Amino acid sequence: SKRYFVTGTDTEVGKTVASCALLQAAKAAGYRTAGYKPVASGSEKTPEGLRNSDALALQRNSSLQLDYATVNPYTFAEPTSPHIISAQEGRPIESLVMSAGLRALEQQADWVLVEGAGGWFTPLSDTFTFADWVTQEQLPVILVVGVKLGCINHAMLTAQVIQHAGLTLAGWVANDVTPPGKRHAEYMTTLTRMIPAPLLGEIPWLAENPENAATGKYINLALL
Amino acid sequence: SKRYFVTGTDTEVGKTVASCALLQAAKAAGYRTAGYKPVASGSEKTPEGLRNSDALALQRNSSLQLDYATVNPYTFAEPTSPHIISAQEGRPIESLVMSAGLRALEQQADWVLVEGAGGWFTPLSDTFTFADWVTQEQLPVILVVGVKLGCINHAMLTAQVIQHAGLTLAGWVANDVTPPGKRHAEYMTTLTRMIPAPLLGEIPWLAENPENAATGKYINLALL
Ligand SMILES: Nc1ncnc2c1ncn2[C@@H]1O[C@H](COP(=O)(O)OP(=O)(O)OP(=O)(O)O)[C@@H](O)[C@H]1O
Ligand SMILES: Nc1ncnc2c1ncn2[C@@H]1O[C@H](COP(=O)(O)OP(=O)(O)OP(=O)(O)O)[C@@H](O)[C@H]1O
Ligand SMILES: C[C@H](N)[C@@H](N)CCCCCC(=O)O
Ligand SMILES: C[C@H](N)[C@@H](N)CCCCCC(=O)O
Ligand SMILES: [Mg+2]
Ligand SMILES: [Mg+2]
Repeated sequence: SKRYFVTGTDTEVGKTVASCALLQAAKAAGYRTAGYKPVASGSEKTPEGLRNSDALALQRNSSLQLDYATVNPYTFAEPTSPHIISAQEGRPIESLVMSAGLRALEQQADWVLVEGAGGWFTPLSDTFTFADWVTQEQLPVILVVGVKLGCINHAMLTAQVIQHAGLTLAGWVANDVTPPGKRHAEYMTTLTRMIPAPLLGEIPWLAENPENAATGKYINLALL
Repeated sequence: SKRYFVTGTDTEVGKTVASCALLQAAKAAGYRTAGYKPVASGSEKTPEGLRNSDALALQRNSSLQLDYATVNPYTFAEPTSPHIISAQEGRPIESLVMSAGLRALEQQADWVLVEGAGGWFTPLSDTFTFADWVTQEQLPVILVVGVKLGCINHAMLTAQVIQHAGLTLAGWVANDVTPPGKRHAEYMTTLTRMIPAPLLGEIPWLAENPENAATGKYINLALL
């Protein structure tokens, strides 16, 4: 079944918004979809335990009705690097558990999207990063680029490292994190030339609740 | 004579503030110093033409009295990627001119610091990036890390790419861009373990005019 890992040029660049757009587009194409956020930090308390907003957005945007834990096995309240809070709370993040969770979603979905945490190299322990897991799984990677000053360097750095790891950069998504700026078009042309992967689509600047905006239309799944 | 290229995990992470600290420390050590900002964007008009604040900070912090043009040959008013504004204004950025400017400073200084623009991969033309020039010059690189969420990934990405290019990562500087946060110490430990270069020093959060604060004391030049 189809599976993709979604990373970003940094934390807060739009991985979640783009992932929802990707999920909506797959559903529109006829796929039985599932979003997976194996490791999450920055979560709120609820009667059922801790709940992460990214995990909730991916869960809502999946065509299948999924249990929270199936979408997000590891939930930490504090919004910091996974490895720091995991060590402080004494709750190890295990590659095997993250991989088991992906297989579990594949029991019912034929199109799975995996959102990472932060950027490419976000640590999970003192000796293991998210990149290590993505490489282990041999997941094709989709790069979400928040269009802003500094994004060219970050996109280039991330694309080079992904390719070096022997992984496939399946595509990139341009996300308009802010209203139209002076050099928007020039940045889009530069990004298009430099990222060795197809531009899947561009998500407009959607001020109000973009996680729940109908954004699937901005993604051309046939380029993936 | 000694020469170092200063890059950062992104634009606006403190390359200029750290460069001033580095320059002050070298001067304290007895060196005849010179800061060099070959390419600059985001500049103000003056009676003498355009003037960039980074270039002005490096000029002020050099032990030698340097002419503005010697410090910054290429000055663009608009604060965007060098390649975009250079093309729009029809003023090509030439590797040869940038290299000639470095040699010119070396006529009088025995310790030269070169501040890049933006991050590692900032484009200078449609086919040439700053990284290309740094590689051509075989300059040892100092990585400035603005201590904040997302910096681990960026530091790791930049360090890997620099090493891959066959260049020497001479050291890194931790810059406190914001007041003390919850996981400061844990981030410093993670950064120290992961960056394959000596931590040269840490610049405290200095709210008021940090470019002109006495920061040389935070750098241990003997580790460089
Ligand atoms: N296209 C957009 N238009 C308007 N706002 C956006 C857009 N994309 C993202 N945002 C907003 O910017 C913020 C960051 O986006 P998002 O949560 O998707 O990023 P992220 O990369 O998933 O971050 P994290 O590393 O926490 O997983 C959010 O508040 C989001 O609502
Ligand atoms: N240690 C610090 N304490 C307080 N403020 C700081 C500190 N370092 C940097 N700043 C502020 O943060 C901003 C960015 O820093 P700086 O100009 O040194 O970054 P930069 O990486 O040189 O950016 P550019 O890519 O434009 O060259 C500036 O307004 C600066 O005054
Ligand atoms: C305006 C800004 N401070 C410039 N001096 C450097 C910006 C370069 C950004 C390049 C990129 O998008 O990676
Ligand atoms: C709190 C934040 N939104 C997290 N979900 C992801 C942050 C990871 C940052 C890791 C790093 O410093 O590179
Ligand atoms: Mg997210
Ligand atoms: Mg600067």
